Amino acid sequence: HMQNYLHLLQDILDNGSDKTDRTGTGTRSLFGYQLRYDLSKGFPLVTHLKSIIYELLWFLKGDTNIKYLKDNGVSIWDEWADENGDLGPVYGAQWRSWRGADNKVVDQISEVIDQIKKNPDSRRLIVSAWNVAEIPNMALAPCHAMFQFYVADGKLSLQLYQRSADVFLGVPFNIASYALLLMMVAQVTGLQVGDYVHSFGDVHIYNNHFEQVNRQLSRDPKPLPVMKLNPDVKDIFDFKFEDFELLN
Amino acid sequence: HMQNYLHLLQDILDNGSDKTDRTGTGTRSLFGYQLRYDLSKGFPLVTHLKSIIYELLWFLKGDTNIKYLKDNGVSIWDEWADENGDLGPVYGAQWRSWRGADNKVVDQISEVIDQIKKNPDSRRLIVSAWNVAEIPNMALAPCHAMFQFYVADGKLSLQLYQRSADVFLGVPFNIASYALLLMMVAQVTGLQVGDYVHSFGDVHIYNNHFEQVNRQLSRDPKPLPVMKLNPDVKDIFDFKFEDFELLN
Repeated sequence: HMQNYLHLLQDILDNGSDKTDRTGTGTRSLFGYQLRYDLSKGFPLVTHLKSIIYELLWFLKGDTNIKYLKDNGVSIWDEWADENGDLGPVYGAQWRSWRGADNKVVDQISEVIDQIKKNPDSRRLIVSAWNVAEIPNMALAPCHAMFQFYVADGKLSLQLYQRSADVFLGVPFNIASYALLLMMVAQVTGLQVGDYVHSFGDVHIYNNHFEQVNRQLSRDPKPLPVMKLNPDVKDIFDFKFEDFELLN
Repeated sequence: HMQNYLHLLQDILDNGSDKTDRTGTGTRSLFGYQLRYDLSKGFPLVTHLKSIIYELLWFLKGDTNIKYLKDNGVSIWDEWADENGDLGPVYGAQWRSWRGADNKVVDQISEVIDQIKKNPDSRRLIVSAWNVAEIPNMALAPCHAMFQFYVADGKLSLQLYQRSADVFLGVPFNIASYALLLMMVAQVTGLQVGDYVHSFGDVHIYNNHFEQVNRQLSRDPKPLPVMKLNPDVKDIFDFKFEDFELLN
């Protein structure tokens, strides 16, 4: 199942380096790690899905104001928005509207999907959120810095580079988010689903969570659920919340 | 030594997927891989160094015209330059002068070194070459898309994300280049050297090189050499070619 994720938890506990924030909050961390999941063998999520789905739909709309999330009962970005609900040019703005010099704007999602379809052997099927000149305008710097697709033998793969990860609290959500994006893009490009690859820079566990982590490490692993998408969706921008069902 | 690199070669040979370019040139490829080297155990380069060093010095100057390389006997970028020797805003221009909207320019090398020194626990010590809006002006899209530093227990680590790699012909050069950058930055920030981590998207071997790869796989491994830098260099922009000596 997700034994590789459990191995990452144990590695940080056994071998990670201890650090302390200015606020006195301790973490233990490693640097450089890689996980992968064959998505034909199940969806890599243990047990919430509503926040994952709406955040992805929000990204794909190009929206960086939290109103869409709040109107769908999703509060995960509330703490970072200004009084108008704005976050600055975070993920959605870079995915759909990367802003450069000379009024250049790039819809990276539309470009990369067109290239998967027309040039599947491309070795540069990349979307980046790390827009250096715009990061000071963002509520926070992108944790999910860039990702890359790959096509082989009719199967679409995706690799994420994540600069920093709370392995206990954040990584389960992070894995599910980009694995689901892979399933969505595979469907609308007519490909079967391949591997989801998750590469990490800093990986950390908070010292206050060591007890909870040790308990999850000793839990019996369950089978992975199955994620079923509405097969009628043929456009990456045409997904809706009810098009997703997680089973078993 | 570098058995992990040999394992990568064998994995592609055994399990990679075969593809054909428009020109009929075949490759075998995998997607998603990660290598790492503890740089205190030796420099990860088998046997050239002159091109590696001058290319890095060129990058750090912010130069994207090949004249500096040609004047130092280095021809590795000749095939991509225009008639004036220009490559457009490739690595050196993004490292030292990332161009965004509203006349925003960012010296990413100076920023990241200042942050290693002043904020070593930072989880966003990142340099990116993937300047989406400027890639059409480049002679080719960056193979080395971004990299990230990390500090723990007085040791500096670096991770590279490489979107595409010729594992037989290019990767030995690629590893040496960014491992050497780590040693240079560690020295001028007063830190000991930690791990070099190399993450890959597409990894490929050309079918025409299978015989050569199999022969290198059966070769007896030698000890790693030692890279010695002039300890008097305290500024990342103050290195010269004679400041490097590879020993043993």
